[PDB]
Amino acid sequence: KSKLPKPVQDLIKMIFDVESMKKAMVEYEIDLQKMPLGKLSKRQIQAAYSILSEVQQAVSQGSSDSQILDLSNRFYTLIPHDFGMKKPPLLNNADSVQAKVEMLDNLLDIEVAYSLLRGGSDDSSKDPIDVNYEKLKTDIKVVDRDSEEAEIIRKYVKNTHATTHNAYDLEVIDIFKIEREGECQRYKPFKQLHNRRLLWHGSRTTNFAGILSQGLRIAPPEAPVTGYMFGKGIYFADMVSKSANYCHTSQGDPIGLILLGEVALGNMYELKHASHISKLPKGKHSVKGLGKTTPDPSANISLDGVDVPLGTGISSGVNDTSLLYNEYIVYDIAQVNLKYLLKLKFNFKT
Ligand SMILES: O=c1[nH]c(=O)n(CCCCN2CC=C(c3ccccc3)CC2)c2cccc(F)c12
Repeated sequence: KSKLPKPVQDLIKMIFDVESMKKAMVEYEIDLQKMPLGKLSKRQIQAAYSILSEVQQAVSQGSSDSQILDLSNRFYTLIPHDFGMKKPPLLNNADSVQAKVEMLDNLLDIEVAYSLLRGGSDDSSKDPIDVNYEKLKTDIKVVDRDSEEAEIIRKYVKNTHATTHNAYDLEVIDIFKIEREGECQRYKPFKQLHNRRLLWHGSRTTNFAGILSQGLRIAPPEAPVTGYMFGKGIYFADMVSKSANYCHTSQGDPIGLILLGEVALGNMYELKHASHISKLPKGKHSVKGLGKTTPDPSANISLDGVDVPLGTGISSGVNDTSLLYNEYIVYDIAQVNLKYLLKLKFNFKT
């Protein structure tokens, strides 16, 4: 087998884990002995993103009441749900509309995972951890633990474990450093941008087969602008936990992968409520959703010209808002580059 460090091999295994993939599919409500995860077409996946949008011209301009439901079963025709039986959410509603635009986000990254594990390995004369790892086009060094740099990480995780969702508690198992090919280069533009940060990205595990081969991405050319709080960028927290709930770690799979990304923020569009932008106005390089908890400015490490806000959860002064923690959003893919991965046990509670 691979000379690959054992944390790496094992990490390959969990992100290329097909069973898992259906697990998540079922967690949306998918009917898999209707539509199986060989069939998941990027084809169908984007044809239904468009159906989510037409339902929001519709619902946001009053509309033919009956068509709203036609658009709804159109949707359901296209993505089989094991409903199974209750009564299905008929898409007159901004709420279940993004409920479903989250699902499709995941089927995207899941199709990238699933289609990925049918390229190269019928081998053998390279082996199975080995083939998956190369098709990541990424290099995954094991960060060495008792060293200062793993400790800054864990200090980050620590101080930014939130003030409210302190039930689970967190714990770090492996610190992977990461290089995807070429994204040093594409990021070069933003290399010297002002105002530049280490922030968090949690995702389900079943997504990181696709985050490693494509980086984080902006949403499809068809995905509702209205499906995302801040329209169609890429999303980051400073608080470890605002991101860490996004992996969807239960008691029956409490291991989570979180990213650390360097992100070229510049001048932040400050915003307390939602804002369905496509478009960032001139003079503005990022958005900042304003939270009532910031990490403590009294603590703000800056290594390599990037800031790192490993600061305990302090009240900002901002009560006026729909967000409890900050978020950051960028509208160009190159405006971020991935630095670390973390393997995390979500250690639940009593
Ligand atoms: O760490 C975080 N991770 C997240 O997942 N979200 C939720 C928002 C994600 C919105 N998406 C944008 C569209 C996606 C996509 C998927 C595949 C292909 C193209 C786009 C994926 C995800 C976050 C939201 C706020 C603060 C955060 F820290 C996160």
